[PDB]
Amino acid sequence: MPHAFKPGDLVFAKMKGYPHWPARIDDIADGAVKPPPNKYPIFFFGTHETAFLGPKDLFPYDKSKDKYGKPNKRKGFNEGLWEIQNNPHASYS
Repeated sequence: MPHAFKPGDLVFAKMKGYPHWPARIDDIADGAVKPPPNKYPIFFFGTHETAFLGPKDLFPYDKSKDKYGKPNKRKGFNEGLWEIQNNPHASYS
């Protein structure tokens, strides 16, 4: 059975107006800005941008890659597919 999300979990994450995007739940580094309540810091592969999302926008990677894990025209998307499949826990800073 599922647990709550924790840092390191891999997902496709959904923002209004973008397709479901390869992403991970980030840690919050010592001293770094914290998210709001009930939200997680989402690092988006490819773009390397962060946003704060709640679980309704987070689709676990193993379950959803058959559907969402396909090439896309948007900037950073296909780079993001490589990262999530090949080195999802690297430093991309």
